[PDB]
Amino acid sequence: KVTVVLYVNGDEVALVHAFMTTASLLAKEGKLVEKLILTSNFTERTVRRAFDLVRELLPAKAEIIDALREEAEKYFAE
Repeated sequence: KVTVVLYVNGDEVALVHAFMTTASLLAKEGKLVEKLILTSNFTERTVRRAFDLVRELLPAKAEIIDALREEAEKYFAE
């Protein structure tokens, strides 16, 4: 169980690409994240909507994407 700090430049595209590469990287190592810290220029809403597209475009990792999305919502809940 790991706590991940993620920085993503750019816009919603870079955040969507970074979530896929993260979820696929976590799936290979079998490592699970207990807390996600997201540092970037996007609102809480754009982060949630990004996560939705990650689940749609990468359904084989949808279980990891949903777990990371809850932690991002809980992180942005401060």
